[PDB]
Amino acid sequence: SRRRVVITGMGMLSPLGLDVPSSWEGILAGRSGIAPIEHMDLSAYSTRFGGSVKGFNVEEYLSAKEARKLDLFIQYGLAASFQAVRDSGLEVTDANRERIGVSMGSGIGGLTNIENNCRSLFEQGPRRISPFFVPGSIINMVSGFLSIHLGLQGPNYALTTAQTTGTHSIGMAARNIAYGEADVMVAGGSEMAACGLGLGGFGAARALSTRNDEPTRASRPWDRDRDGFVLSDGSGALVLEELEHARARGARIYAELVGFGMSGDAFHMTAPPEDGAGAARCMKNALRDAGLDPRQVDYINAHGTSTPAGDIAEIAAVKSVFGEHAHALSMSSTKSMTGHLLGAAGAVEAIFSVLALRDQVAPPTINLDNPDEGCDLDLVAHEAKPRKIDVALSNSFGFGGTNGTLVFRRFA
Amino acid sequence: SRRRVVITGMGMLSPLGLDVPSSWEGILAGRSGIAPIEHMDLSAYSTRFGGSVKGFNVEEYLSAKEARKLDLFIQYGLAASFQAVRDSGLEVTDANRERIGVSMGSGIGGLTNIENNCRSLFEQGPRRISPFFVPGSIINMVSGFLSIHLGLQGPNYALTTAQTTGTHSIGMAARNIAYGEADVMVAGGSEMAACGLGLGGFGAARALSTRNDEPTRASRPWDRDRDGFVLSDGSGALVLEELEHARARGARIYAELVGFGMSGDAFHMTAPPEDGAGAARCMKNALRDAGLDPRQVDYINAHGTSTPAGDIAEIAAVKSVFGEHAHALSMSSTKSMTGHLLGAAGAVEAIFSVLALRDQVAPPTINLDNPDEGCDLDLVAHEAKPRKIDVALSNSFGFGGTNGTLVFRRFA
Ligand SMILES: CCOC(=O)[C@@H](F)[C@H](O)c1cc(C)on1
Repeated sequence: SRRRVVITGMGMLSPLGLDVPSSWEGILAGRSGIAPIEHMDLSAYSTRFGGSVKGFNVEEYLSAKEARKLDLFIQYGLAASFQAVRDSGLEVTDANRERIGVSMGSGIGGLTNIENNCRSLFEQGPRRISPFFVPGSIINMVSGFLSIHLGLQGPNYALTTAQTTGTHSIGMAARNIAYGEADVMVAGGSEMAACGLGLGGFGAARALSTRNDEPTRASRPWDRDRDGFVLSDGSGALVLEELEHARARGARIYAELVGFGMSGDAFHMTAPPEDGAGAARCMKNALRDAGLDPRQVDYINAHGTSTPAGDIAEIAAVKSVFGEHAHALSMSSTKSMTGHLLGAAGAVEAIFSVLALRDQVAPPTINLDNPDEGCDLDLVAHEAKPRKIDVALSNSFGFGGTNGTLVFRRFA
Repeated sequence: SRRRVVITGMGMLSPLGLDVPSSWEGILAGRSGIAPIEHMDLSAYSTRFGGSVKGFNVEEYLSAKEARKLDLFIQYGLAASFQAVRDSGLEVTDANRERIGVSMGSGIGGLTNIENNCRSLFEQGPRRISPFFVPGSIINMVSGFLSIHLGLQGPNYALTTAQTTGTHSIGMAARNIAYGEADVMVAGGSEMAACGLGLGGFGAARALSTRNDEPTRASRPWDRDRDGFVLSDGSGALVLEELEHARARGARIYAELVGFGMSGDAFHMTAPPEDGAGAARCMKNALRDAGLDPRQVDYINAHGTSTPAGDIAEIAAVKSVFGEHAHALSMSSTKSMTGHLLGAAGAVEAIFSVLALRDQVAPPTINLDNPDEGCDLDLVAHEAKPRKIDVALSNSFGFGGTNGTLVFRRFA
């Protein structure tokens, strides 16, 4: 048997806002967070826009001295984690600190720092590399700094599964609680890949939208005029907690995490199979883990990246899994508004799936002006749809054919 | 209910050899794999040596066409993975491919490829970044490419917990099998951080030995004249398999994986506490997980990095956990010969711990000429020690205060 896992705290930085409620207000209003990237000469690049975090003040979280040691993606992950722990109301004590851990991940980690230290090495040589370069750029330092700051002695680790990172981080933290290795975990992901190397790396693969003239219309999942993903920055963190632990302290419970699925496509390094076979196995595994029939699903937060092959693969997977229920559920891509936060995508989308359950509303897929061939599901085009949602799924698909699915249920 | 996990296949690249048996022959002979680095001009660097893989032929494993796209850390992790799968004798079929997964991690991933693309960006422009830059550098692509080449459709992920990565990867993969999420996992880690950014970055932190004039004597764990770690490259992979699955197919079983522990120090971003409290908590978790009397432990493969603070913290932790039995067990650091493979250290050292069980021999700590104050255990100084080993423990400790311990025992 297995313990039950609930969500008692959430925290976020996104292109829509510097916390959860601001971001969520943007989501339900159909607002875009996408804009031309500032303070960077992107003349030579084929994409000049993305989803930046606007107005982030690290000194709300860290001293200027500790902030100078840490890449932006670590700053973002710590901001989301501190927000989530504050939101949970949890009091860390000597009686519980060995039972509270962290799994905050990243797909790409400290590209900005790597770029800046490369500049020093190439121009001046290795004596200009920062002493804090390695520990301030490695992906496990959100988990590391968080544990140090709050005195958390439970399982401490970090996943890096590309665009699936935030989903796998949350799912595996839920397993740690369900199987009694922890009572509380802070889990999610963070990303800041808007450097030359990030825009340039994805651009070299021709993976990005190049709709420079209308950045807010670039991210258009399932639209016939889509031309690749939009790169975005930010973080999401959830406090996962064992149910009896949450009830005993009078925690506010947002939702229950009832299932987690993983699978591998074993197909291609960057493209999914056209029929979404791996995404179908992953969703079936998550529903089996939850003891739910596909017909019980009400809302899917799609991966929905705005790539030709990815968006159509997801439609095929959902039709395969859900059969005569495939049109009854609502499925939307919040990446239509946020762009693609890579390893933080699954974290901010798990939060949006939990809020869909709290507020009984499916967020819109904006920009879905002309659904592509076979994209005939309820994709919540243009505007939020109030509806009944008892069960919400969140999907992530990543490079290497790595798949994750989370299943959330209303808690009463 | 929780299933038993055994080791059926192993594979390795190390500074001592291009496979497991050649590496283990070096270990038992007390041979150093450390030498001046040949691949680059390090005259401006404070450290000019390390543990390189010598004479690696990627065309024993991969087409030159595909090898050209992949960072060395991916090539190394695929080589070790292919070895381990072949060594296991497992045949991947439609009947079992959904039950076989992979968790190969890395501390730093494709830093050489990142540095080379950064050089292209800065000297030429973004149009010269490789289209393969992202999928050929990101940490999850050992798991991804292995899954694509062998058709593994089970859990597909990667950990990044700095110098703890390989141990965490093996333990979490064993929990996947224990809890029924998979029947087989390939797990371990790979690292190739020996580029200017890596040698420069660890150099800037003054973390590295600077014994340039005597490289084979630089790594000297618990020796009074130690002056930091030696950076080394390579990979370890193990095939983990559920016990009844292994028995059913008549697999050769090397040993049983009976315990796994994790803990966070919550102390310091890079420094271990002097008393080794987090390391002690981690070992105690692992011993309780394995259902053991601590007096059953016969052999410990230490982390043993050859840092002043790390080596003495590990003596303090072993004394705290084992009491008077601390004087009966044997403990050695194989990093005395291999150097520190960072995220691959825990993977190669898990393999050495399994072979200590197979061959009933404690590998030596070479270079231990003058044990430091309080370093008065059996540290197997200079020469391999044949002895009874029923239970072997492998420890790792990393940046962020992240700790892992694996417990292996003989299987009859
Ligand atoms: C392009 C993909 O880059 C990454 O994933 C980087 F973050 C790099 O792997 C890294 C550098 C350091 C130090 O730690 N990790």
